[PDB]
Formats: sequence, C-alpha cells, structure tokens
Amino acid sequence: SMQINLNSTDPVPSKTPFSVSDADSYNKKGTVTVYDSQGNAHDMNVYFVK
Amino acid sequence: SMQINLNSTDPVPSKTPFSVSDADSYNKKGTVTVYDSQGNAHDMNVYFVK
Repeated sequence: SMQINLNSTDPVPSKTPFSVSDADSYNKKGTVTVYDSQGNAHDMNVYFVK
Repeated sequence: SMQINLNSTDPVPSKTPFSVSDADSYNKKGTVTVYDSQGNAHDMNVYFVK
C-alpha cells in the first residue's frame, strides 16, 4: 500500500508516447521495493502519467 | 554436520576454472577439524562454489 498526492493543475506531459528514461515522458515517478520468496529485493518503478 | 547460510544475490565467480591457490575461485571456505583413531587432527576444508 502507498499514498500519493496528485497535482490537480498539472498539465498533460508534452510527449504523449510513454518512455522509460525521459523527464517529460510522464508526470511523476514512484518506486516500491518488495522481497521475493528467496528474499531478494525487487525494484518496481511506478510511473504516473495523465 | 554444519549449517551454512548462503547468499542468493551472490554472482557466479568470474574465473571459470577452479583454483585452490586463488580465493575468488571458491565462494566460501570451510575448515572442519576431524579426529582419527590415533588423535591426529584432520583440517578438512570444504569449499562452496556457485
């Protein structure tokens, strides 16, 4: 579980197609780390786009 | 009997051919003292390689 605040006045990103390493490709970036059965840390990026 | 806790995030050692004179060739070293019927101490070494 996680909680996030969204900007109600934030415009849509200029570049409509989604990218992985572009600053303007999406609005906000989020990261969540979980552990598998073996205990290894898995980094799951959460991308916020409008 | 021994109990060894290993690392799942341990990468395979770079050197493909096993070496006894190089530490990187084996992931872990395990000395075990074993006694015979005379009293001599056998320094048994157990090597972990992933």
